[PDB]
Amino acid sequence: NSTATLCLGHHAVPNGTIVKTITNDQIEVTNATELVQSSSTGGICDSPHQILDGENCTLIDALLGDPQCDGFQNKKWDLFVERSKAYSNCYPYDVPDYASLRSLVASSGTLEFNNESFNWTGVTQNGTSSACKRRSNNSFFSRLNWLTHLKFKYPALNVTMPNNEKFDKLYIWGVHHPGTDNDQISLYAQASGRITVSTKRSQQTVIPNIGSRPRVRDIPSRISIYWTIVKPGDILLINSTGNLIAPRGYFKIRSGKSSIMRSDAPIGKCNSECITPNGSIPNDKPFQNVNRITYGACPRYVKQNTLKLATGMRNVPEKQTAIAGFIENGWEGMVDGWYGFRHQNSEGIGQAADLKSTQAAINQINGKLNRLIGKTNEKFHQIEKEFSEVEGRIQDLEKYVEDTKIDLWSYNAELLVALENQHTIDLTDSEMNKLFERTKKQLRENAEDMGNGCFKIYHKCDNACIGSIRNGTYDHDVYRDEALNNRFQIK
Amino acid sequence: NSTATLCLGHHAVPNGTIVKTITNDQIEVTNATELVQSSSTGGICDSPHQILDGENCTLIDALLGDPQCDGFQNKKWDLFVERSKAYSNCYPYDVPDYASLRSLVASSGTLEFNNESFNWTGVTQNGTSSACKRRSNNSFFSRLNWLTHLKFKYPALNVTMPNNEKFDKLYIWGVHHPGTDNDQISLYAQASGRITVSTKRSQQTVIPNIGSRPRVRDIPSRISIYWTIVKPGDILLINSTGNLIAPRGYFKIRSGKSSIMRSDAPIGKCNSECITPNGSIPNDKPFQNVNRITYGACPRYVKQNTLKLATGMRNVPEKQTAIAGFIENGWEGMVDGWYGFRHQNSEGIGQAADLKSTQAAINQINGKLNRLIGKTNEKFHQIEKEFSEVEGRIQDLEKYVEDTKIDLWSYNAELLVALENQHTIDLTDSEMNKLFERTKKQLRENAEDMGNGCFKIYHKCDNACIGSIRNGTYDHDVYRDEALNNRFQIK
Amino acid sequence: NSTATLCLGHHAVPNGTIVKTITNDQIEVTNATELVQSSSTGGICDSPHQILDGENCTLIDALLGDPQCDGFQNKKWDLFVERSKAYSNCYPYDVPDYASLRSLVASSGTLEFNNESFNWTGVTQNGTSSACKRRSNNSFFSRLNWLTHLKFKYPALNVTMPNNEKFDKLYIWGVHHPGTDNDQISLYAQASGRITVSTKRSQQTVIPNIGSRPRVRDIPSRISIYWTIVKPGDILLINSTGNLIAPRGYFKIRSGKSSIMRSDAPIGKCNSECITPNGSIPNDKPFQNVNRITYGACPRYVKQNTLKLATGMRNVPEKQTAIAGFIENGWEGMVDGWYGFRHQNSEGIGQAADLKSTQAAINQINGKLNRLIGKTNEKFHQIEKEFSEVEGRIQDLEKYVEDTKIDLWSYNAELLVALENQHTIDLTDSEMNKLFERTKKQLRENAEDMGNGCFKIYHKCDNACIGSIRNGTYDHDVYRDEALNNRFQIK
Ligand SMILES: *[C@@H]1O[C@H](CO)[C@@H](O[C@@H]2O[C@H](CO)[C@@H](O[C@H]3O[C@H](CO)[C@@H](O)[C@H](O)[C@@H]3O)[C@H](O)[C@H]2NC(C)=O)[C@H](O)[C@H]1NC(C)=O
Ligand SMILES: *[C@@H]1O[C@H](CO)[C@@H](O[C@@H]2O[C@H](CO)[C@@H](O[C@H]3O[C@H](CO)[C@@H](O)[C@H](O)[C@@H]3O)[C@H](O)[C@H]2NC(C)=O)[C@H](O)[C@H]1NC(C)=O
Ligand SMILES: *[C@@H]1O[C@H](CO)[C@@H](O[C@@H]2O[C@H](CO)[C@@H](O[C@H]3O[C@H](CO)[C@@H](O)[C@H](O)[C@@H]3O)[C@H](O)[C@H]2NC(C)=O)[C@H](O)[C@H]1NC(C)=O
Ligand SMILES: *[C@@H]1O[C@H](CO)[C@@H](O[C@@H]2O[C@H](CO)[C@@H](O)[C@H](O)[C@H]2NC(C)=O)[C@H](O)[C@H]1NC(C)=O
Ligand SMILES: *[C@@H]1O[C@H](CO)[C@@H](O[C@@H]2O[C@H](CO)[C@@H](O)[C@H](O)[C@H]2NC(C)=O)[C@H](O)[C@H]1NC(C)=O
Ligand SMILES: *[C@@H]1O[C@H](CO)[C@@H](O[C@@H]2O[C@H](CO)[C@@H](O)[C@H](O)[C@H]2NC(C)=O)[C@H](O)[C@H]1NC(C)=O
Ligand SMILES: *[C@@H]1O[C@H](CO)[C@@H](O)[C@H](O)[C@H]1NC(C)=O
Ligand SMILES: *[C@@H]1O[C@H](CO)[C@@H](O)[C@H](O)[C@H]1NC(C)=O
Ligand SMILES: *[C@@H]1O[C@H](CO)[C@@H](O)[C@H](O)[C@H]1NC(C)=O
Ligand SMILES: *[C@@H]1O[C@H](CO)[C@@H](O)[C@H](O)[C@H]1NC(C)=O
Ligand SMILES: *[C@@H]1O[C@H](CO)[C@@H](O)[C@H](O)[C@H]1NC(C)=O
Ligand SMILES: *[C@@H]1O[C@H](CO)[C@@H](O)[C@H](O)[C@H]1NC(C)=O
Ligand SMILES: *[C@@H]1O[C@H](CO)[C@@H](O)[C@H](O)[C@H]1NC(C)=O
Ligand SMILES: *[C@@H]1O[C@H](CO)[C@@H](O)[C@H](O)[C@H]1NC(C)=O
Ligand SMILES: *[C@@H]1O[C@H](CO)[C@@H](O)[C@H](O)[C@H]1NC(C)=O
Ligand SMILES: *[C@@H]1O[C@H](CO)[C@@H](O)[C@H](O)[C@H]1NC(C)=O
Ligand SMILES: *[C@@H]1O[C@H](CO)[C@@H](O)[C@H](O)[C@H]1NC(C)=O
Ligand SMILES: *[C@@H]1O[C@H](CO)[C@@H](O)[C@H](O)[C@H]1NC(C)=O
Ligand SMILES: *[C@H]1O[C@H](CO)[C@@H](O)[C@H](O)[C@H]1NC(C)=O
Ligand SMILES: *[C@H]1O[C@H](CO)[C@@H](O)[C@H](O)[C@H]1NC(C)=O
Ligand SMILES: *[C@H]1O[C@H](CO)[C@@H](O)[C@H](O)[C@H]1NC(C)=O
Repeated sequence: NSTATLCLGHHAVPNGTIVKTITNDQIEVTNATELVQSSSTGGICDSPHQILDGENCTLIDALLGDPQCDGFQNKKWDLFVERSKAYSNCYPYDVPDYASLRSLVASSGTLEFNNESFNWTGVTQNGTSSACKRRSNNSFFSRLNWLTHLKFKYPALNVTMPNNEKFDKLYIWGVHHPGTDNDQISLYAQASGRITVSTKRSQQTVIPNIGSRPRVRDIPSRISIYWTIVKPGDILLINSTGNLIAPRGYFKIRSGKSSIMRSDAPIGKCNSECITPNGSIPNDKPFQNVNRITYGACPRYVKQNTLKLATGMRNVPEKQTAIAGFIENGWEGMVDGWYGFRHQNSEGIGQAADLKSTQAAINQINGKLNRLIGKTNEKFHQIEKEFSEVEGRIQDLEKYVEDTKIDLWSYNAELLVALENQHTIDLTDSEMNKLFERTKKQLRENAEDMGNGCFKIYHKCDNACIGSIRNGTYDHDVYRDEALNNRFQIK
Repeated sequence: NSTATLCLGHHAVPNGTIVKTITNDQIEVTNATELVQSSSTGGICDSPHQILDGENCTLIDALLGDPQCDGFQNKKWDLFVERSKAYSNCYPYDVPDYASLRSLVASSGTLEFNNESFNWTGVTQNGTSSACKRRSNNSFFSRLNWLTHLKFKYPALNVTMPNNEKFDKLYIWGVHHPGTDNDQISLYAQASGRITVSTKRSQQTVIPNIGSRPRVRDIPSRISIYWTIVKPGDILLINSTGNLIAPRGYFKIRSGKSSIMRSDAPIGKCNSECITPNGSIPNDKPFQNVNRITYGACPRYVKQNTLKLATGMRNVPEKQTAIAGFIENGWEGMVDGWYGFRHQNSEGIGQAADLKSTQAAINQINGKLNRLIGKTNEKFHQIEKEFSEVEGRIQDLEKYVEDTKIDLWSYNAELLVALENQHTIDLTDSEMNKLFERTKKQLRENAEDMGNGCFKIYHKCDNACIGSIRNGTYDHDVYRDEALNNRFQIK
Repeated sequence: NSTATLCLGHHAVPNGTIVKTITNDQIEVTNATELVQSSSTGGICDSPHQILDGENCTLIDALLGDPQCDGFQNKKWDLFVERSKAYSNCYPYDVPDYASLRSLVASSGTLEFNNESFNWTGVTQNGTSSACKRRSNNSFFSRLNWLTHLKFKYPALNVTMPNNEKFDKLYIWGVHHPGTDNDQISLYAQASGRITVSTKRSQQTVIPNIGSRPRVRDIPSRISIYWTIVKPGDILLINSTGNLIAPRGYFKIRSGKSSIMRSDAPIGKCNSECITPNGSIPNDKPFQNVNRITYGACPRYVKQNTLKLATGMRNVPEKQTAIAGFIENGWEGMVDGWYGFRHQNSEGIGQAADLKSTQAAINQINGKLNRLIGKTNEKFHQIEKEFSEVEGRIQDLEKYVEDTKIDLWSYNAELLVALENQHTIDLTDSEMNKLFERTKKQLRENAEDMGNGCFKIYHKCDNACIGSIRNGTYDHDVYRDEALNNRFQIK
């Protein structure tokens, strides 16, 4: 009657979410946000990276100049996309260390080609084949020059091309392995012999090996492809007596952020920074479980399919009914703040949100969101992470490196979220405790702690009086005489 | 006389253990558990993984079919164990990229072999040697076919074997390098010439090189071993004019969780999930310092030989003697709880454990144990981590990858244990503080804090009264008049 | 008048430093220390590691014995330093897998060479060239022996060298590729043919390839360099009919902590444990941003250029003026302690530092400094991390491994510093709170909390009385009657 009650409390919601902390495997909080990206739209967005869709062509087919790849001449990319349907449709070939040539062209990001005038005096140039049709005519790789005898002579070639440019030159060349001794003589006028391609700093010698291989598009012969990089001030020398598939010039070789990806995802007219083989993915979240193959500003790949970051305090049911405070009890009816006051006095029972404490909690949570959301880092050309052939040692190491990396990031992600969630529970608990302590200090000897998050105020404390406490302007001296008389009375 | 004392406290033990936290390099707690496995039984348990003990045979010798390895035909394994005593006892051979063939067969996990009928018309089959005895008779590798001239002719071989199966085929074949020109002619009727083994997608040409090597089991010649994998719908073509050591068929090549390990540990009849070269190790702990080479569900390798996880609160000696509470003081005599009450009243001096607070602490500690104990993850075929030969670049990278991984896990382990131990000290301190605070709130104006973890209760508080406080049913109003009179009296 | 005031507080400084914690991106503390080393002196200190400055010689040139490298014979190193100005000045050569031979010699750490007496009966030894002058005379690599015909005969060589030592032998040898058929005959009396160098466990066959390469120091021919390691109990066999560049003996091959580094930094007479290409760096700090290439006891490379570790409490401005305590308020005038007391009584206004709380904070901060400062770990030979040529697959993997490692350490560093800084703020806040709580408990019913970190003491409390509180010897009973009368009076 001659007293009032003031309770300190916090909000609660009817639909909380479970998160993990250091203390609890499962604790319900008022709200959380997902930190693992697990979906893609399923398309690769054509912006803001320059995409080159290989369609039916591998990068190596586009490099050599398979007729169906003619439209790729001189093009550049940030990301070359190779399709599973891609197929070769020219003379059958192989590339010793195919993976390396693919990688180095991919990383260079350009098919720019400059023709050069080699001196092929004494031989027939521009050999063609029915296995490599261009506009329904017998043809050959656009960037290569099939040399054969002239008037049944093939004089020894000893041909030079200096690099007088200020940039490196990439030369692609080949050796023809004929199916039979008959074809060797028919083509090069004499028995097969080695090809030597050299510079001041390197030498490569290749021996043609005559023999039938299983027919590919009806051809039992093969071309083996080689490459040579020539520095400024160095000189290419080509030395051969037959079987040379000659370069027509050089590719520019650049450095930058280009790569290549295997994917069947359609290319869309849209804008997304992070590309995976499954399609582009949003990069707001710090982690993702879509694909360990990525290009661009991407979330880091982890094994988890979900990691929930708490964005609110512990969610605690309201106890069924006298008003009561935060001790084992949240307030579902408090909707305009996270913390606040309930009172009972001469004028009724009321509630008010505390703005300061609410904002302190929200600001800290927004702070950690700002550290974690929209802060992905870019990666470009990396290592391959899926393999179509069995290879042993090198592949074992590539796979182990990647597995090692993923487990370490998955661990970091698990620990980070547990630590942050513990900190969020701690900081939100702390704001409640601080509010209660501040109030206790204001009240001095005029109130007692009832043990339920409420004070029994031992004087008449009307709406303005309660407001003075909430506003931090309550003068304990004004009421102390009244309060002491009420507290320390014999009953 | 007209008062009582109620002290809040916690247990202590005479034999505490030192752990590390974020705050302290060394702090004594009541109990701890070891998180680094540092011993092995010294034997490899034959369950639950399928173990194949190579005995005197390497995997490659068992593959080729060295007579002493005949018992291995067609066997499978999860883990092939190669012994240091193993030795070859057939024709001397080498394998270019031995490590890769070993790895790929190891990972495949099967020696299943299917014979095929190759057409070797025109040559003598089944050549043998005194260097490869089988049942005291001259013999040869079981899976290989040594072809030699027939009637002093060796017609050119051009032999095909299509893969019309729905699975890949692994072919193992070889080239014989004779010791002398005499042996070349004696065996193959003509001067040495290249061997070409091809498919639609690959080609391998090998040149026999005649010459003496140092004698091995009295043989100066050598066989070099090669392999070819043939896909469904592809075709093996073998083309040769001498020196061919032919396949008799193909190996199945499978994918799964198989590997190979070098170890001299005996195989025992027992059951253990984690295998190391030192023997099987228990996998209850999250870390281990036994060996960085592992197979199965294993603790992670770290450099530390011990990491102790606190499983109890700070251990604090009892001060020598009036009762006293937890302030700089533990209770060795409290044995039925971790926290509790001591009192002095009209009826004597008593102690009671507080079950709730004790269980809260124990449950949280059991929670972190459940996260850390018995939760190891499986790894299977990885990379090699010990090397018998000097190799340079590739080996440097294999070693660096592993060193990198171990240092990162060792760091994670060190930080994890420090963080968890800090949290355990914090949570156990917290339960003590909470118990004291709850009691303070119950007592209201009827008691004062004596500063030593005890309350001076300013009314007669008999055994039932004390029990009411411990049980949370104490009604402060019943005693308030008495208590206020005693507290606020002029003396 | 009949009362006193006692305030609890902590120091503040006029020049605080901003650090990052888990709670705050930016919080000012009284002091911090830098954990990332970002400068070098710019010189490589010649102590305590044994440094070998290659000057104009690569390690491989010093190994082969280019005349300008004669002074390097038989020398050892912990770190061989290769200079960008280095150049070859003998016969032009290449080394297939140059990187591996460089690495394995580097890691071995010795050029110790033992001559052996090979039986080269039937040929001319010690061939020389004007391209390799020694003391103005035609010469050749010191460790190699250029064999040519004798009286226009080159008999087949078949030469043996057993390893009867208890250590491994490293043999370096070569093949001469002549510029023309004329030179082949002039030098070796017959058409070129293979060289085979073998042991019981290995074989290497190399084919000389006649032809012009672009002239290097006027020479169109080349030597290709090979190596063979021979175990105890094994035997080297060299078999050749021309073009052999023979070994004169063997190199010791050792194991230990040696490496090689590319750097143009001058060598100084000074002592530093950590070497980078930029020069030696101090190793007090746990991290560094100078270079990811390191040798010795070095801080770990991270991407951050600064990480500041808090070494003091939150720095909080003093509020402008009655004395006041720590609530939103630090004391710039407290200079002999971190925490303490201010009082107002009958005898004036005074301040005293609290030694215990100050020392508790300082000891804990010194503890974490001792864990982090001067505790670097040693690494020696690793992998290469900069590349002068484009190579593809292997280089992609080397770069990815290193990028992976650096990002993981950079993450660990960021989290470590945030966690430690949070802990430092927490522990320093805690000492303040504990001091306030201890004081509150001493005062019992004789004082009230004014809400600003101060107590109103309700009795006359002169300088000695205040001292008794600070010293922990205050007897509340002495003053309780006076204090209760003053507190609970009607006004
Ligand atoms: C070595 O053996 C090879 C496999 O037996 C063989 O290749 C096969 O050659 C035949 C006959 O030339 C091809 O069959 C083709 O014959 C008719 C001719 O009218 C064509 O119109 C058809 O396209 C038909 O396919 C096979 O296609 C071919 N098989 C493979 C797997 O390539 C080689 O010719 C033999 N080598 C030598 C030098 O004789
Ligand atoms: C090239 O030189 C090789 C090493 O000198 C040589 O190998 C050696 O050959 C001898 C003689 O054949 C072997 O000695 C064996 O001789 C008796 C003959 O009754 C045997 O009963 C014994 O087993 C005895 O060991 C050596 O073992 C052998 N040494 C090595 C290291 O292999 C080659 O024969 C020479 N090559 C040519 C083509 O002549
Ligand atoms: C294959 O072609 C090569 C390049 O055209 C050629 O090498 C060049 O040879 C010429 C002439 O021998 C050298 O020129 C030198 O000639 C005078 C002779 O008095 C010297 O005094 C000078 O040093 C002058 O440089 C070139 O230096 C050389 N070019 C290169 C790039 O090496 C080969 O000789 C040809 N091979 C064959 C077998 O004929
Ligand atoms: C590299 O080119 C040279 C020519 O510049 C070739 O050498 C000639 O070879 C023919 C027969 O093949 C001989 O009749 C000539 O006498 C050689 N000329 C000279 C100047 O020596 C050489 O064969 C070529 N090498 C290769 C591997 O193709
Ligand atoms: C691959 O097989 C073919 C036969 O199918 C070999 O070619 C024959 O070689 C002999 C002499 O070696 C010649 O007399 C024949 O004229 C060739 N036959 C045909 C049909 O061309 C060939 O030598 C084999 N290749 C290898 C590398 O062993
Ligand atoms: C390895 O050495 C042997 C000699 O020990 C060489 O074999 C001789 O070769 C010549 C002609 O080159 C023949 O006239 C002899 O009959 C051979 N001697 C014997 C004992 O067989 C052989 O050529 C050498 N090999 C190489 C690759 O150089
Ligand atoms: C939950 O948290 C997120 C992140 O702060 C916020 O965007 C979202 O609106 C919140 N949801 C509710 C219902 O408050
Ligand atoms: C790719 O090849 C397929 C199959 O021949 C063909 O139908 C399609 O038109 C080709 N696409 C392009 C873009 O050339
Ligand atoms: C992405 O593709 C990979 C590889 O095919 C597949 O494992 C994964 O389920 C895909 N993820 C999504 C979200 O589509
Ligand atoms: C602010 O303080 C005044 C003065 O005591 C008080 O009457 C008023 O109700 C307060 N306003 C609030 C709590 O909104
Ligand atoms: C110490 O802790 C472990 C793990 O909880 C427990 O199994 C063991 O019994 C404890 N020892 C004692 C003496 O309490
Ligand atoms: C392995 O070889 C040794 C030495 O010859 C022999 O004593 C032993 O019986 C062999 N073991 C088996 C299982 O064949
Ligand atoms: C296991 O074997 C390794 C390699 O021989 C050795 O370094 C280590 O001491 C062994 N550990 C134990 C516990 O036996
Ligand atoms: C439980 O509460 C009752 C009622 O006050 C009390 O008398 C009794 O002793 C308590 N039991 C305990 C503490 O075991
Ligand atoms: C700041 O901290 C460092 C590390 O403890 C200490 O050496 C230095 O003297 C301190 N500076 C000041 C001004 O206290
Ligand atoms: C290194 O070579 C340069 C350029 O020829 C020369 O001037 C210098 O004397 C050489 N230095 C040494 C130490 O031989
Ligand atoms: C060290 O050298 C590297 C490579 O040249 C350079 O990136 C870096 O800026 C240098 N750092 C310092 C502190 O000199
Ligand atoms: C220590 O305690 C004594 C006894 O009460 C007190 O008078 C004295 O001032 C204290 N000394 C201090 C605080 O330095
Ligand atoms: C092929 O070479 C001929 C000369 O035989 C030349 O005229 C023509 O330009 C070449 N074809 C090209 C460049 O497409
Ligand atoms: C070896 O070939 C012969 C024919 O020369 C054949 O009869 C026999 O089965 C073969 N030996 C085997 C399969 O062990
Ligand atoms: C080169 O060989 C000759 C014999 O022709 C020998 O006398 C001399 O010692 C050798 N030169 C050396 C070892 O420098």
